Amino acid sequence: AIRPLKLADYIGQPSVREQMELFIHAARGRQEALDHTLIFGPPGLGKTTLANIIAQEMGVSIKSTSGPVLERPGDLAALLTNLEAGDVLFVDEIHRLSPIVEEVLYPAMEDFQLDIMIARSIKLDLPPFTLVGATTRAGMLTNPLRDRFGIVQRLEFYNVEDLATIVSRSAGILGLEIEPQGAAEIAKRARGTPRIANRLLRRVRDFAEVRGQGDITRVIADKALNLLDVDERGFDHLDRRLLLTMIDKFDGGPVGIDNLAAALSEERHTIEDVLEPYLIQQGYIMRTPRGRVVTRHAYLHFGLNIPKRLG
Ligand SMILES: Nc1ncnc2c1ncn2[C@@H]1O[C@H](COP(=O)(O)OP(=O)(O)O)[C@@H](O)[C@H]1O
Repeated sequence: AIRPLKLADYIGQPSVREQMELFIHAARGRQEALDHTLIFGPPGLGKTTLANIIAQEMGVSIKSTSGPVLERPGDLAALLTNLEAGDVLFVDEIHRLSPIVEEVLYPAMEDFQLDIMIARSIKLDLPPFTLVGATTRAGMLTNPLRDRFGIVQRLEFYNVEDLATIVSRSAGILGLEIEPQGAAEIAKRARGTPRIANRLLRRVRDFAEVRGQGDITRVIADKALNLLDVDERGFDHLDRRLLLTMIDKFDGGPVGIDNLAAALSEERHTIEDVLEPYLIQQGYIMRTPRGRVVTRHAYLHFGLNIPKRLG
């Protein structure tokens, strides 16, 4: 209900919205498939949502898959051969395609031709289609794959004013009364993401209905977020454990990503793709050639003294 199904409802990414509206209206005007589109940025920013909007606005079907799911060239082939003219094939986590599966994608995208080995090479014609790929950052794709995308959109963390607009819109859809400052409190602590802002709104609604009067106020939002263990900066338990581990076990860094992951019992990709991007963006962590380091702001956040020493 609250997820935008069309570009008109896509708030907080004006450049992306304006560009996509233009490219889609142009492709439809020519009765052609939209050019292959790459969407990148952090998780929860609406990559899957945008992919679905593309299919919706184009008036076509969307087939969704993921880089890890396509273990063999034939798995990709099966999807490609099942598309109708103009359909969207959405491949989330596209940077995790195995090098050999990625090879099949090159002619499928560029020439609408399937070229697969079975030994014998088989060449088959494909109907026009749109590949929508998503990854956390564009630089982690090869140059050949990257260069086959005709449209490239970059999603960035949302500013707090736009997140508040999104929270207020969602509250309206849910029939909830919300004060401006209530929407602001949630937006402030939503970690720059509409996914999180919307989830937090649902949990705040619960608190309002059970412990309050049913409406969303700044005080109700604050108490509810405190119960959820989400702090004033939008940091959750894992975010704080990451920063505190860097401070306590590694003296603030520098610490290599593998050492940090092992110290947290978390995988590398989790720290790099899920935890770190917002923390770096907000100025709490910095990457250096010798490893990640916390900034003085990490110490200040926890009421700790800033150490003064040499590097
Ligand atoms: N521009 C936007 N405006 C309002 N809500 C959004 C926007 N982008 C995403 N959302 C919301 O955030 C959620 C996350 O979208 P999703 O496509 O799953 O992100 P990703 O695929 O990047 O992890 C969606 O369920 C949707 O409700």
